[PDB]
Amino acid sequence: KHQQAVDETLTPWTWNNNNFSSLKITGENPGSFGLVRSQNDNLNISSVTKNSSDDNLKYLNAVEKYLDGQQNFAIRRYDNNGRALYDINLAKMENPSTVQRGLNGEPIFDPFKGFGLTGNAPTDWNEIKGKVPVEVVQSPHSPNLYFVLLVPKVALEYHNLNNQVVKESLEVKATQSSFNPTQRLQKDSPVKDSSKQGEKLSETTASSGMATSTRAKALKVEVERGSQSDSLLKNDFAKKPLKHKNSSGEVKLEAEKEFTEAWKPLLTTDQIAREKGMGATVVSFYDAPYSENHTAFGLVDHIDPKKMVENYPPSWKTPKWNHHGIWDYNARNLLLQTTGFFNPRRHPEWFDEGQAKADNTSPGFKVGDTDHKKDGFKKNSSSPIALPFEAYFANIGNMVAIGNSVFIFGGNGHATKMFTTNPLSIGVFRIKYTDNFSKSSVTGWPYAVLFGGLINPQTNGLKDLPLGTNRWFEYVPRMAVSGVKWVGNQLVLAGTLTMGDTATVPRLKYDQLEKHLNLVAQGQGLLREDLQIFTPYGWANRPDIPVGAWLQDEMGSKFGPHYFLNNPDIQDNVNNDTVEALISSYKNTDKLKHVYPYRYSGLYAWQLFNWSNKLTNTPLSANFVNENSYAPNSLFAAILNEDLLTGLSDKIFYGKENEFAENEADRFNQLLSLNPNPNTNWARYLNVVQRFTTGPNLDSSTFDQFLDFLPWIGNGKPFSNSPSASSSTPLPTFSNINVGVKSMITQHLNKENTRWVFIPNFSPDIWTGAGYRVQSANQKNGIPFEQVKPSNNSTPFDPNSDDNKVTPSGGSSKPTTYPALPNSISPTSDWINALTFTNKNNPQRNQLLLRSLLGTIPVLINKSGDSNDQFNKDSEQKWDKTETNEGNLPGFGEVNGLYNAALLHTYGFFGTNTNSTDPKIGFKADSSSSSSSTLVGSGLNWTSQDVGNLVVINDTSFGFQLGGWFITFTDFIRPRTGYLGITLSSLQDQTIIWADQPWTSFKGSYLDSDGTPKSLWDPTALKSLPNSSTTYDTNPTLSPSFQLYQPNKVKAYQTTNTYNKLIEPVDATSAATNMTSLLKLLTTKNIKAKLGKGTAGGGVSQTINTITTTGNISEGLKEETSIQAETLKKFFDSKQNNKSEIGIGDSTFTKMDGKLTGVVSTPLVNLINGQGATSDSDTEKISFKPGNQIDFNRLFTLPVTELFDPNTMFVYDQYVPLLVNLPSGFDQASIRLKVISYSVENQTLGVRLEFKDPQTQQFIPVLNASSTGPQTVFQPFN
Repeated sequence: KHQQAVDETLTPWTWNNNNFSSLKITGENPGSFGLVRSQNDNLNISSVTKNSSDDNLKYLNAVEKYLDGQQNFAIRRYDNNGRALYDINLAKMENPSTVQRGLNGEPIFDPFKGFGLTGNAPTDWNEIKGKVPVEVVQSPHSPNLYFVLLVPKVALEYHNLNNQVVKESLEVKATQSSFNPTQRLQKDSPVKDSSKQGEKLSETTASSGMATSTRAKALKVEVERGSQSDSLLKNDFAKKPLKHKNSSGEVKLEAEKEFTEAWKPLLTTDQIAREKGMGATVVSFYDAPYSENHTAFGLVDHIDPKKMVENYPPSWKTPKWNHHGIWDYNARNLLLQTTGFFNPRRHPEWFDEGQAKADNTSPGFKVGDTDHKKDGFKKNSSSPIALPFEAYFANIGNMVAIGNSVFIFGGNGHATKMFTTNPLSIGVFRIKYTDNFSKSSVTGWPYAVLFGGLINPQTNGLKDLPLGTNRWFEYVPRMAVSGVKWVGNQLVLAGTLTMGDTATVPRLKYDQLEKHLNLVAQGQGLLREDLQIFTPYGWANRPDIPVGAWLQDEMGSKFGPHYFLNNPDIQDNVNNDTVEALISSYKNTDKLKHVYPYRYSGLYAWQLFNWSNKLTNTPLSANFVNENSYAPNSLFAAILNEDLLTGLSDKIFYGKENEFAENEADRFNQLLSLNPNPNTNWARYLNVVQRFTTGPNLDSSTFDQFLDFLPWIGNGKPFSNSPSASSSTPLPTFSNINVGVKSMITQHLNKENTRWVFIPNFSPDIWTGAGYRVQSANQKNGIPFEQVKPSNNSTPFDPNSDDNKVTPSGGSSKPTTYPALPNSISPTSDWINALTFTNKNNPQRNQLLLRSLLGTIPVLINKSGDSNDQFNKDSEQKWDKTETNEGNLPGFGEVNGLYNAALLHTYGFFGTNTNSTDPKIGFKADSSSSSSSTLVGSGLNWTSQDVGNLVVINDTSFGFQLGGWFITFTDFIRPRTGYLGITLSSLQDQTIIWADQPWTSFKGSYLDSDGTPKSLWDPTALKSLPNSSTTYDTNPTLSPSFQLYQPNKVKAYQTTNTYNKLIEPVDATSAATNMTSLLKLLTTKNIKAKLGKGTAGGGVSQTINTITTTGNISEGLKEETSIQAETLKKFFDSKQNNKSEIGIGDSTFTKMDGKLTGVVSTPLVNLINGQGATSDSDTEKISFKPGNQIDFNRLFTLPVTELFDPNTMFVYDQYVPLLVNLPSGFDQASIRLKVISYSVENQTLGVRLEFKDPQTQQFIPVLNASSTGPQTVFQPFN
């Protein structure tokens, strides 16, 4: 009854969620603990029915019971050669036993007899026997100790569960009517309420003072507590003089009406908590392979989701709200935007009742009361952040043993990921084992608290990324964990991270909602696009202006100094006289704040800089955290603090400082930074991140030059388009260098970044890029104010009007406006000395890098490909006329920070790049008619969750498979200066690159014996899309990369002075009707078709050959002749034929026969599945001397202790040839005999034969030493 004899029907496999296939067992008894599975099919989970009656849980238990009788799993133990020894299958173990311990808790063990067994099965055996082992980790200090990760059989078959139980968040109704993306979207802008105009903010009365002006006085925001239990004496922030459009029923966000067939998680956090079998379990076990009783159980601990949820910030109990409170609530609410910092509507995966609470109602604070001064008071909530099935299992995987603790960092979330869901690891789980691992304690800490100490100096690449938080942890980082590994002596956590929300940071002017549909949908939670969409016309000058100040200038005529359509040209100067009169004239107090009449405004960069959760030099510094990203939008690797992780307490105690104010009066005088009270401990968790990386070690404009240098996986063509002829030759997508015209440097705008003390040995002259604004071809050194916003009733803004002028004490009334403004306001604008005019930003640059490697950056489409809607490049695209409409720069609706036409060219949408016959797909900036456009995908289906397992390459480098690219971090551990610090190896198998679910061909990455990292690919294992409904329908098809891009509609572009002013849109709610042709291409398959792809390998992909000098871009970083960004563009261009020299290249491939399921890795070998494990040729001549052949007299008569060095525990060099048979003329020094056990009394000498491996000069066990193993006992004729 060899209960755990190797079952040949089982074969290795890799779990999708973590990419574990085998654990490399180190130490005295090396080998591997590899996952192993039954490969029976014809399972129909369809057989298990749901009789409406009882619930999801009732259905699940039934599925697990079904699968219990169908599927089979174990973890088999392999010897150092790769040969299987024993299986250990929990379901088929009849008599499982816990290990016997001492009084100290130390297990009872003899190296030969094995473990002492209690004969009692481990705790909760009946629930846990049926669970599937998905990960094995070995204790570093304690020997024979290992840890198994168990998940329900259901967690595996998650995607195959009933369509009505496991569904997508995007409702697709069975209608063959017509496709309108905006149909689900709330697009009707708010209107003036009339009911109460007493809710409109008041001007200040009065106040010698030198400067004065006729400009409309500041608006006072007064807040006074008074003596009332439920009411405030004054509460101006609550004042809402606007209201939702009334279509005989309000145009507002209602979860009841909108989510009729609402997305809900498989199980609530409490269900997973209660139902022992439905959760992940970690079982501590013992293992000595060459011993008799070789397997024994230890400690069985269930990973309670409630243990993580307990340690969430108190901010998270009320996530439909934020520290800004009621002013921001009404403002977002009215603007048909999601409220809070983590709204169910945006991320329902984390809410127990999913989409059911997907609105702004009941935020935990009184809102919309009949009397506004009763608003903003703490009321009852029913919408906290939790950890449902979906998000929970996404956080199950990647476990590491550090000292007396075991940590679970989570997986890539693929186990529960749907096309419209983003389940991710919210934090770390830790089982703290005590008393020789006889006692345990389970706890969970969210990443948000562990990452609180994040500051710019920790990174060496892009700076000011939205990863900052505050006392109320409003930034909620989540991960698609690659792994946690030791890179040398440093603990690295890698994968992809969810940055702060950057694309919804700007806020619209209450009327501009229907013109800016794409942007509205991003705030609405409908368009799950994390990238910044460039639709700036409609933006309000500031996102922080309260509703009371929105109707000071309704007609617009006054250019409302308070609230107006964001335009950096009509912004005020920083001259003392301007500031003195418009700002310092009004002074804020204890009970008063002012809506200043100083004209503030700026583009993307500026809006983000002031209202995003940017990183600074101080932690918990973000006064503004807009929201959190939908999908992981950043590459991320971080050196963690082992001592903190192991040291930190289980329960984290927050203080009143982590809680939102109980009323708008307390809230009014909130200090952003508060000192933790001595009874709390929350503060101690903030600095677990010592350092971090986010990609290559480049910043701002310099970074863009690299973005171009890298190619697109689908094409093999770079974003640069630099290889060539003609003067109408394609321009780069990300760079500004040699694009447009070279403008001249002067006019530093704010923060007194003056200098001028040290002038460089060159002219710094900045290129405008594409979509620039020039006075004349001759005059390209600034733009006179005369190319001004002439907005209301075509009556231009007059800069010298009484209100737009200030006069100091003495006279001569001068205007507040600027005389000249920068030569670009396009998405590709990069003005170093004009933040307010810059659109290009690091938060976008970061996303763009991840997204260019995933190759999923969207393109704006005007003309489809169809016979009557074409784009003839030769005629409609003039690369030299970027200044005009012939440059086809949208200037509205495109991805911010890039030139759409160059991206389209790169993608081969128009041109020979992808299709040999020009697909003629593009954007025509038309001077004859109103333009109707929509963003579309590239045609690739890679997601930012397509994160493979972590591979340590050496004591200073590591990497992982991110989509089709294998990224390696060379300059993270010991960062070499002048080196870029990234190596990218692209996949070659096109059938995978373009595939519908491409990451389903991925079967893990592994570092090979040769030294290079390799990745398993199996295109036969590519999962096809859900089902060919009808013939194959007639509407949109949800794919992993599928997005719900809304139509943008702009007026006809000008023939001359096109991008002098911002591009003006018009209503587009209706516009979908004619885009039938284009709207068709919102579905991946259709673009794949037009590009000549989709319809018609299998092996291992090795990375590019890198050397110590590889990555040395120092020559390109020199600021000798040109500014850093220019010198790098020149350098990259010179190195275009040898991209390999930098670290960019095509990963070489080796063909393999049959389906690849995983690898079995022992310190000696990596065998794909169980490829030919052979006996070691080096040791084949070494063997123990048979019992009879022993001398007996020589020092075996006298005590055993005399045969080995007590300090070292090795048999003295002299007796070694007495016990082992060696080939004639063998080096005695290349073999050793460790004493495993001895009995002076019983005259027994237990040994293990070790041999110095010729490759690594370490001793390996001579597995062929005995019939049993490298172990044997020597005893006199007994």
